[PDB]
Amino acid sequence: TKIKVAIVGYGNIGRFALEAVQAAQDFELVGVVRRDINNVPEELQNITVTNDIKTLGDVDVALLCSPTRAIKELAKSILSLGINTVDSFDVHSEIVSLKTELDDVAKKHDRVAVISAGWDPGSDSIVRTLMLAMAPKGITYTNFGPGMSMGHSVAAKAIEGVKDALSMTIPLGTGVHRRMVYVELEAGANFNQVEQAIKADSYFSSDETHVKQVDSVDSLKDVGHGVHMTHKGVSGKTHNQLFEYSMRINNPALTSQFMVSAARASMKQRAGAYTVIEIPPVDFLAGDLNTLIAKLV
Amino acid sequence: TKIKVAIVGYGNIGRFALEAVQAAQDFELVGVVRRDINNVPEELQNITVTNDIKTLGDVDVALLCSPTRAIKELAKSILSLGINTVDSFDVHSEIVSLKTELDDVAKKHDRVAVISAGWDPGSDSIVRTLMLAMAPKGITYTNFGPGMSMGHSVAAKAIEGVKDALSMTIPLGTGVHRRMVYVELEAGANFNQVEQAIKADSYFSSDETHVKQVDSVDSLKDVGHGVHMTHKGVSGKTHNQLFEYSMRINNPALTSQFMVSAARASMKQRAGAYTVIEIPPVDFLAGDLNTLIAKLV
Amino acid sequence: TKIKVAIVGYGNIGRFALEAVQAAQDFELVGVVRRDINNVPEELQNITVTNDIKTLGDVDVALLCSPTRAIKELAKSILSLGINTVDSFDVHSEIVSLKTELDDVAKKHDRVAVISAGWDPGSDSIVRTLMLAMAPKGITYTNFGPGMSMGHSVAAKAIEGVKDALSMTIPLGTGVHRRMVYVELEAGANFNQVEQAIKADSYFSSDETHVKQVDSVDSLKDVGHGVHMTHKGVSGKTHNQLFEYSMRINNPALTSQFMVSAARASMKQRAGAYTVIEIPPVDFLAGDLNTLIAKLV
Amino acid sequence: TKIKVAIVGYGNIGRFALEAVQAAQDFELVGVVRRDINNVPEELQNITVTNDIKTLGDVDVALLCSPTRAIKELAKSILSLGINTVDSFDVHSEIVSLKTELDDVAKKHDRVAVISAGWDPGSDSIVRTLMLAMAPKGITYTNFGPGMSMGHSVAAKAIEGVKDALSMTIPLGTGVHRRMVYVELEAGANFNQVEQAIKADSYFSSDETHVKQVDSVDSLKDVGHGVHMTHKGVSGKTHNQLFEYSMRINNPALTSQFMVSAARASMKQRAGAYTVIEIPPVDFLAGDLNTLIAKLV
Amino acid sequence: TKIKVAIVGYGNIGRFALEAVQAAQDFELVGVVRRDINNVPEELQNITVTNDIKTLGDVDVALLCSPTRAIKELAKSILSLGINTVDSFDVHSEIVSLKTELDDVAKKHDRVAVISAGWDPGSDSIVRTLMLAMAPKGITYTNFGPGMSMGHSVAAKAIEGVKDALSMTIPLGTGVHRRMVYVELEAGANFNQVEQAIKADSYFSSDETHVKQVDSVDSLKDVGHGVHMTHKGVSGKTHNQLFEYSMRINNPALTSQFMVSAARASMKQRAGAYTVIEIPPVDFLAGDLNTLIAKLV
Amino acid sequence: TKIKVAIVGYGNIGRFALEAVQAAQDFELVGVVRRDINNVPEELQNITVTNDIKTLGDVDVALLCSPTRAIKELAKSILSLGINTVDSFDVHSEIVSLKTELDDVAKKHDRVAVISAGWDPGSDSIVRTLMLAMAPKGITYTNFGPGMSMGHSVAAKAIEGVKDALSMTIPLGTGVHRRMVYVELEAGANFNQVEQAIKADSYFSSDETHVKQVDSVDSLKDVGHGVHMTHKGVSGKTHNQLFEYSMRINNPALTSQFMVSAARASMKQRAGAYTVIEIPPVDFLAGDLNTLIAKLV
Repeated sequence: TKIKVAIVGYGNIGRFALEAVQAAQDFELVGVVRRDINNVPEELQNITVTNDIKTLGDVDVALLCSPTRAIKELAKSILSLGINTVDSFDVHSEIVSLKTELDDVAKKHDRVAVISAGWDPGSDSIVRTLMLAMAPKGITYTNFGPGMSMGHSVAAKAIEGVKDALSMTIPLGTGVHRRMVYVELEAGANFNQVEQAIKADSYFSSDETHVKQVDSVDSLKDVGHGVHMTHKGVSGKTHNQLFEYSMRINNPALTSQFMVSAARASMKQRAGAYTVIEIPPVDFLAGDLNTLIAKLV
Repeated sequence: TKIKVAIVGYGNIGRFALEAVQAAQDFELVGVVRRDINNVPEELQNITVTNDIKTLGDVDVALLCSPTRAIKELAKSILSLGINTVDSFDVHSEIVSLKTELDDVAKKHDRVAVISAGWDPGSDSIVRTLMLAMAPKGITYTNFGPGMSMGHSVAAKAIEGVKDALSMTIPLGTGVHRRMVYVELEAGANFNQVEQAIKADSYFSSDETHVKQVDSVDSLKDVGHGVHMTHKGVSGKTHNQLFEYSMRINNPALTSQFMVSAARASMKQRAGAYTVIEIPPVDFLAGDLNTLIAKLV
Repeated sequence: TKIKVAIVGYGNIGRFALEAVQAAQDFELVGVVRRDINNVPEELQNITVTNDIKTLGDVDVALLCSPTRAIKELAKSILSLGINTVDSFDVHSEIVSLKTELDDVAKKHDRVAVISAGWDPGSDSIVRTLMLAMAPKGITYTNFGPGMSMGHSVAAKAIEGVKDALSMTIPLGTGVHRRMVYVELEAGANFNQVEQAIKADSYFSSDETHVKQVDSVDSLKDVGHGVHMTHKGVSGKTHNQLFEYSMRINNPALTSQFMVSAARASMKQRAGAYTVIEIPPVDFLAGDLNTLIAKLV
Repeated sequence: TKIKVAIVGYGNIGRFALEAVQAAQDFELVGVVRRDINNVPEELQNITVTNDIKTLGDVDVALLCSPTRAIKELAKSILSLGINTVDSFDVHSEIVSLKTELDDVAKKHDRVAVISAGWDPGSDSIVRTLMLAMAPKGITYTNFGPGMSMGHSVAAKAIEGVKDALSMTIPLGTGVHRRMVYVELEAGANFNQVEQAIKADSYFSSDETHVKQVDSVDSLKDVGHGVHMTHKGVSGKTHNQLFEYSMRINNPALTSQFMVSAARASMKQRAGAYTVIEIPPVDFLAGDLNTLIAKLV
Repeated sequence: TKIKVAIVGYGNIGRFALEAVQAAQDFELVGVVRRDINNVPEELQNITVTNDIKTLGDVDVALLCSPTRAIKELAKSILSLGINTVDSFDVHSEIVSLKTELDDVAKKHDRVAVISAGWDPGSDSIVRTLMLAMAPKGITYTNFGPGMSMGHSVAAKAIEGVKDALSMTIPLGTGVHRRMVYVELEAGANFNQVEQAIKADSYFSSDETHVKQVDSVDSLKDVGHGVHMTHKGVSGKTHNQLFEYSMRINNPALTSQFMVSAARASMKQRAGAYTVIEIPPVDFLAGDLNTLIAKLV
Repeated sequence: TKIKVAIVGYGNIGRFALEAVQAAQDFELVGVVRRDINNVPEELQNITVTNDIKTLGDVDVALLCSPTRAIKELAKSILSLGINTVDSFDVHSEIVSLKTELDDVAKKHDRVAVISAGWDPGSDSIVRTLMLAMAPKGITYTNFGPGMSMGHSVAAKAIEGVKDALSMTIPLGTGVHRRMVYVELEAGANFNQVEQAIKADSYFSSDETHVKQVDSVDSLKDVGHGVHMTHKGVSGKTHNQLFEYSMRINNPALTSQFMVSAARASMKQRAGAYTVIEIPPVDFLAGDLNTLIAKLV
């Protein structure tokens, strides 16, 4: 009766995925799959680590904790072995494509793929859906942070004169963002050139961007993040319906936990690929349906 | 292709249900069913009003806008004619019973019943479910108001010395409520007897309750309401995950609009009875799946 | 004893003015005056609609619900028939002119004109006045929205490549505004030309302006609006006196309701033209002076 | 052209009244009237201090800064000398009586009395009036503090075992108040007797009351105060209109400043007695009408 | 140059103390001291664990992570071996006693004891001190939670009919607390007896207390906590100075981290015992004095 | 036993310093030192005013209330007479220099200098220090205002066409500031030249700057100010620790009061110069150590 889960990849969300699986009484961790099996941090000392998911035996579902660019090929491979897949694929514009690619393969092998099951895309996606169900006309805004942006950190690091970089995302409302960029300069680089180059880069040129030089970028890092979603709109013909959702959260802890909840849900769907807005919300939860209904509805 | 809807009952939510149906391009109002067809307010002048749903022809789904005590018998009758039912049945402790009673009948007649599809139970139920999917351990609180409580207004009206009454629900946090009761006294009643009797009544004795005498209770009435839900808990093994949902809304406008969204969803489920936490959230929405996914996920 | 009111014009605020008049027990609706009497929406089926105010008989006061540019000529004409006028004339820089023009005419015909009696100008004007009465030195800021700006919507619609447009006003504090513009493009228009042209237009060039392309501008529309006023200043010689006023409101509902309250006040003033800061606030209210004083002061 | 003002009484608001008069360019301080002329604090060294208002010559208006119980007799006496009166008479239930008593006398001597012109009653009274003008149906709440309550401090001091006392008013919403009472005990008094007696006293028995013993009550004193007013109600037939007013203020500084603004207004009214909701708000302000209209409306 | 630290006791704060020591580059963990050395959780696999601090060699300072009742005897013993002590001793009324007991012993052995170095007592104590330095007159309130209270959980567990219990502390302002108690009942216990007994117990009888029965108390547990401190008072002779401090934090993570900061500070004081308000704040920090001054002041 | 204090300089903070000294029971004002002894405002009528500190006899400590540029030379002179010095020297980048210059001189003459003891630098500096003690990794932001900036007012006044100017500092979060500049134009100056010149000046070119023309700049002035500090970071290895500090305060009242608290602390330090993060916080307070510990810790 226990849901047998493999963790594929072990980035930041990998360690938190392990924690989420161990905490879930209804899940059995059958092991971790990574390219370098000899890098073993403290928490993987007593955990089966392989470079081939087949060595873990019977596996119901795989949490894909791999880089964005690897998710598609990785999910097809694991669906093709008759294992379910959950990912947190974060590229909004490409989610419809990923769904159709994986739907073909999931259906051929009678398995379920749940895609883009982080907090955004993921949880937040369900809240945005609920807001249109409550008031279909009007405007929704999603406001991120304060939190780190990996994408923007990389983009700033990859400029001439920048040894290391940290980009913070700051919410200014109505989906508008301020970017606070902290840079370690390469010995002998010119600050004003680096600053102008970061501000002019395609990742930053749309947005109010500030750049400050620092000694250590690492001591600024915190995986705390957050969201403030607003909806102002019309229920039927009644205007000025106001809805708001906020959270102050640990980024990878939430991403990994929602992926585990999605993996649980994956076991109760007809073969195919699904965004989290296509899953009944109660399917994300452990326990007896009627106890859950009595507690929640 | 248009979803053909009948409104059964026409209380407060009835008028707002009519507005929600008219506003929905994908819905066709095939008429209103009520016991007194000769009470016709301005908005029902050009609307078909019958005392028998059979006279409305082909009807896909019925919005049950009737008193709580009538919902069960009413839903079985309409499911038995081969029509779907949506209600906002608001008695939390009885939802599991209602679901099983209606599931039998819905399945015999190959129809769908969506029950308890207001904002609480309803929308709020989905948010509470999402909070356990994001952080299964910890505490959720649901804080109502300020808004009118019909139940508590009735309970106070039904006491000796009280001509009319209005009970306000005031949120004090962690699910604790203050009740502000405004009373019109019957000519010659004793205030302090009425006050003590209201405070001692079973509907008020658990709660901080204040009673003030007024001339006109009607001029205090406003159908505005609201909720503040909090969840503080654990994602995997990471503590102090903080989530919050708020809305300031028109009560019947939201209740009726969510019922219309639920009616839309009813057309896409396998025969049976469902709480709204058992429906994929995107099924509540009008439009092309892939356009919705691109917009929301 | 009942205040006999005509509604002249029937734009957006027209429908809400009708609602406000019907709700007021001390007001009798003697009819609606409009240029096209054959456009009759559901709510005007049983309402007298004429193109000549003289056909409505004895009329104490007219609510001018007409375009800004028409208000002056319209008010002089109706004052000249011996009827009071209330408008929500919204051009701040021209209010002193309008007052003097109408004061001449109101005094000749022994009638009262109340001008600029919306929420801004209107209600907000009284709050700004009270803030100087409480602390004459210091700074007041008035922060609008989120809400639709008709002026800015029109200005964006009236550009090459723009089929339809919606401009949102977003408050950023200290009277500074962000403008979120949503555009429907004419078949074959170039987005980046339209975007730059909107941002460079005189209505938007002072302000942080964002432009997004959409399918349907209508589904974003909501007549919800709001204000946050701050005053920080000196009472006598005591500094750091902090005052704040907020509202989240239905825009036309409030505008029309304040106009009805102003019409009530118009019946108790000496002949002339008045801004709402020149009227005793209690004159806006129905009821017995002493009951009102006991309730409010 | 300068408004000639006498200050009668010199309690706490007396010192602040002097500051407000000196700061107002349009006011000339013609002196201070008090029973003990030989108690002269630093600020009254160069100020004319008399026990008879007649010695101050031509006086347009008197600020009555005397105890509540003295205001009525004091105002009649000064109106009878042909001088205007402003007070901050704070007993809400008695304001209609005070108005009629003073109206008789003000009219006989062709003078103006403005009564109950503090912040509550006073400023707050105008905001409550405006809220009914904007939305006549619904509920208003006025929430005080945190701030000192003189009434409640006295009531606690006047109990057996209490040398000195300070009562704080704490807002809990919907007009419900918590009272934090700090007591200095008389040498040899029993705490639990004093505590129960304070909690059972008529001034405290309606309200959640806490009592803590302290060494020095004086070091806790701060004349900071505040208000949060809410209105939730109906504009015309549109529900869930939300309005809010807040201030964090110096109590006597605001009381005295509003009294000076009221004194300015007193010079522009027809003979009689007035609450501040019966005065046009612009009459409270110094300057040219048209400059004020351009700035405020 | 590295500060050599032993962890004595390994309760909840023990695990977090280990994390805080490992994270600090200027600290060297020389081991953990506990009574049961054979209970070894995952994180202590490669950590020296002894029942005698002498086996750890040269130790500069000991973090006392032991029960409250053990701290005094434990600190004297370790000071007597020529090692510094830091504790988070949480009994406010006994801190002056603990300081004098440890001051004698610290001075005899030329060592430093820092006591009551959690967040309250601890960090919060410094903020309360700063508030009197900024405004010596007025009132400070410290508002805890929402968070778990170990003291109150124990007190409720230790009642007849209660298998397990969790007490939540809820802030209601001005230092007033609501207690939400969740109980697992012993097979066959009577709820209403248990409820009344918890509410009447000395730990709960002063406070608004609610009791709810649950299946699993463990799934409600979260070590998140928080504080809201307010100060309203006088700077010199200027009233209504408003100060506020908030945090939403992991309870043991903060307690343990402040203890590590205090241990760092302990190395720079003259022999004796100290509360954290007797230590220069910069002594809590790693780094070069002048770099810290440039960054912070 | 009374701390004997001289006030040197009498700018804005001078008057408030006098108030703070008079209010402190443990301080004796031995006089005021200023260049112009014949400018004597109301409050200095009975106060000894000299141009030579030696005439005031035995003085323990001097509050330097002089311009920034004068503080260094002034402090050396007064330390050299065997008197302690407190200043609020506000140039952050130069604090390490000032400390070393004054440390030499303070040590030669066996006296104490406390520097940069306002609210920023000063109080805020201690809060920023505490935030690193609680969570050493992460980001702190300090957000100022709304309040007047003297520096920015001067910079705008000192431009061609500007008779007078007031610059307001507005917090936009993450240490980013908006500047609202109000200008009185010299008879015949061109607004658009003045506006562009202010916006291009080095004091404003980094920041969002708005310029409005006004009649009287003086009537906008208020010495109210404020701060919002945030810290988001890591306690040990636990992320998303959230800390916040706010105040709404009278600027000079707080600056002067903290300087008096610092002067008190100066009497208990070993000879030298100190920033306020190098002083034990309890040394800022009057009273018995053990009473303070019992009250605060």
